[PDB]
Amino acid sequence: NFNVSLMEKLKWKIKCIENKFLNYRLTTNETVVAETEYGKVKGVKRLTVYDDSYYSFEGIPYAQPPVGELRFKAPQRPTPWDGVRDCCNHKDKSVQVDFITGKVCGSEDCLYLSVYTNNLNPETKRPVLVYIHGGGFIIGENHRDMYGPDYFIKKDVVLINIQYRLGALGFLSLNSEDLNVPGNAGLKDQVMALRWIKNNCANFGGNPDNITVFGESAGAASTHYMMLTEQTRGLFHRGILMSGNAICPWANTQCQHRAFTLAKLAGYKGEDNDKDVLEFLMKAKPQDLIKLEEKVLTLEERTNKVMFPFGPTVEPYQTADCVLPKHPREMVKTAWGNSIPTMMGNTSYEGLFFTSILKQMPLLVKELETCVNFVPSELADAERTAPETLEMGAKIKKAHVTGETPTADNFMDLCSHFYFWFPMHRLLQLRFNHTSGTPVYLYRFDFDSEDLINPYRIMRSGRGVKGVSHTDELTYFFWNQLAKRMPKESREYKTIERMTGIWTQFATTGNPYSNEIEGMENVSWDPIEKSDEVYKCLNISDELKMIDVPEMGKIKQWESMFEKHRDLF
Repeated sequence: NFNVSLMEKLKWKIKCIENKFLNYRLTTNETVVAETEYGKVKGVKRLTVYDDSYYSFEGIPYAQPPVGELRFKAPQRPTPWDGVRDCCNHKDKSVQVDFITGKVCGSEDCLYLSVYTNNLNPETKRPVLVYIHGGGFIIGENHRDMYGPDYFIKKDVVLINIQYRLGALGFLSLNSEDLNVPGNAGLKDQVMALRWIKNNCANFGGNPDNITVFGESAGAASTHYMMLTEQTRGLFHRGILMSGNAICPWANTQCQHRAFTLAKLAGYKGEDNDKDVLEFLMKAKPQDLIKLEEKVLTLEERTNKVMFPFGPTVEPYQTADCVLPKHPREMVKTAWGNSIPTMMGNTSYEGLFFTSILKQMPLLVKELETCVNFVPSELADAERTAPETLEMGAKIKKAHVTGETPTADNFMDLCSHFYFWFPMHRLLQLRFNHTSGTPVYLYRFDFDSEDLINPYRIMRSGRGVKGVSHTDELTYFFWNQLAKRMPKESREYKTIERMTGIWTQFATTGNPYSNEIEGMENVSWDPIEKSDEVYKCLNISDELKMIDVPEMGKIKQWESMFEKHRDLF
């Protein structure tokens, strides 16, 4: 659906080539060996364009390769090895459609994590930051051409980037208990990765009693799931949810009937029987399955804003490794993670991400005539024609439609709320009713540049588009192959320092404020309180300023849809 131009596909190909050379220039001859529970790993010292250095261990397995009869199943612990495992190169990413070339890439053998640090033997054990990548549960990787640790390793932390199964391979779900495919395999991968980290971070200079998990978009929903599930109780100590959480409408789906659909797409002939469907899918070539996934959702499902066919789901029966036994809103009520310091935030124009989609499908803007398609599914009737549904839609329309007829920008603004701000609000309010009183801080990422970018901008055809879109903040956390060395006085460089600085500060203390961070001098960053009528956030632009969340007025209008159904809010 996001279709990259020929011109950009070519610029990408040359960038990939140029990056092979840069990566070579930045690899040193110093290798090093570290211990793990499962055996020795050999890493390599790497340099950055800022002339910093760090130790790099990639391709550390945290589970058995989920191949053969392990396909679709929960991850199994990895087998120990004698000798030295080479971790001087990255492994394959999870099978997925390449977000730029449109071809399938990756491998089923993808359950790896990577560990980075500027010092393997620090005087004191360091905060460990664990990044879970986004990508709608269908794309993404921990490759350094996408998520390089180059900025974070300026700081005295251990940074770990994990992979997890994506798409149908990670999120197939079948009702039949005998089959042992309850769903959420990809989240169970994350759980098993977190367990490896808890039990191994000390070997890399990390403090197992100060672990922070963070992620953006699907990675933020993942981080939230990791804070909700009983499987991980007490495993880590801070969470950061960047542009997403588990109660976002895109973050979960009841996809139990879609395995049959995928099989039928792939040529299955027979009855809709879980067992027969599974055995067909078990023998299919993985790339074939992943290639067809885009065709799974029905017209009605897409109209109703179901975004992905396979994703996190409520597991239909309980198993020892069950991650999601109930709907996430119900899980919030009991979540161990409600009681750890938490930071959440969004960009200042999230929905700008949809620019190119509106270009391809301009009729989409007509949905704002009544806005019924954006009424939360729990409240809307099946056909979205009921008088109450039109009334709800009218509330949304008044919040976002500027003039007599809706515009593209109106649609994109509405999207920021539907997909991000409203679920953030619902989460905060729900959590406030079930927490030990531990602090939540909000940020709003509001720094716009075209001088330094990341690959999502190419994926969304957002080159030269002004405004701070979904994903734009990643540029200031992670090196990627489109980046370049910025002057220390550049606003971009300062923003990298600020973002990695605040994240590291929060990781260390559970409080994101520090007067040691340039620009944070007249800043008093207080956490949100249950009694607060209006949220305050740290707005991050060229300056750091505490403000009332500008989106609050609209958020309350969305909330008003639930006036006669408060139990569902």
